[PDB]
Amino acid sequence: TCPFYKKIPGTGFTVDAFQYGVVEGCTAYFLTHFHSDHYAGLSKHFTFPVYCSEITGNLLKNKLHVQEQYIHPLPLDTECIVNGVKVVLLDANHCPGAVMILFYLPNGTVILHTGDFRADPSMERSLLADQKVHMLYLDTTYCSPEYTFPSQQEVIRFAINTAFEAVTLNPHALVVCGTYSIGKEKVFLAIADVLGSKVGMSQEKYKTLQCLNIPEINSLITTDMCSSLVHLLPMMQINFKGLQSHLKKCGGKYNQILAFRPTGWTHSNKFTRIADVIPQTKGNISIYGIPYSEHSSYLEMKRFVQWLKPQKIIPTVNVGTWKSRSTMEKYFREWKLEAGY
Ligand SMILES: CC(=O)Nc1ccccc1O
Ligand code: NI
Repeated sequence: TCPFYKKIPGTGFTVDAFQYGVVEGCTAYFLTHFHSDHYAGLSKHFTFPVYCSEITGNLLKNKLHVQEQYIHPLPLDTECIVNGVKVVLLDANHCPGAVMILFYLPNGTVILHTGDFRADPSMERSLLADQKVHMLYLDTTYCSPEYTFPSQQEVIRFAINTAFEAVTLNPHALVVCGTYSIGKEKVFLAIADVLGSKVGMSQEKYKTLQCLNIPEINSLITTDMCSSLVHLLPMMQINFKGLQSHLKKCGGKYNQILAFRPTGWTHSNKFTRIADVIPQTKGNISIYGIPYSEHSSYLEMKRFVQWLKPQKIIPTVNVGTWKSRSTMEKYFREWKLEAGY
């Protein structure tokens, strides 16, 4: 059965609710982004209207094989009427195609659903600037002050500089980057750009990237592994065994691997700085874990919410334990009381 925090009251709408069968009363199913925990249940035999971004629509059609008649793409930053209700989609600063949804209810209530997002000050000058928001459905992934990590720009600077140094010292080094979903494409794109190379990958991953409306994409990626000195592999293969195996397949072209595992937050963030990060090394293989986040830090989340000043907050992540629920509710009260409300 579909939980309360995935339903929008006073409407026939649900958000990211595809794993519960036919939801009684739902006339339109919104999908915030193409990550598996959110699309769970969608498949080629789905027969209800799905509302989403153009990029998400491309992935539904080509990867999940949802029929074209049921896919309803909407432009960003544009007032649209859906089943008699005004809605707006806003960029979520998450993965490609990810959106937040503003719902203008018939009774005068205004609801913002963030989907998954990485809060940014630029959101303070979107269409959010105008009007009051009564209810906020919030991505609370990292809602605790221990969750710190650098800017995406800082992390990419580290990756580019590390890769360029290694390959300039040894022109026979291969660079490998792990992936298991869409998002974080800047990691491999920025490294390949500094090395003067296209990014090589499987047919399956190439298909996925071809759905994302990235400018000049044909100039940046390839299925010809031999032509490329930056390769993408499934995240599960980014370990000494998997990388040794991959090096064997390259036909004596390379004699060293430098690999990157983009993660979210890890406990090594509580001790180390990005500048001081070191790899795990065995022989001619080195692996860097880099903290490239597509979710808000605690401080980014706090700033956004204190600016928006919602009357009510409904968390959408870490909802399963009493301890998590109590901790989040305490921070929301601090933030409110502190802002002067
Ligand atoms: C806690 C709540 O419901 N809302 C709120 C309102 C103003 C500032 C911060 C806040 O968190
Ligand atoms: Ni996500």
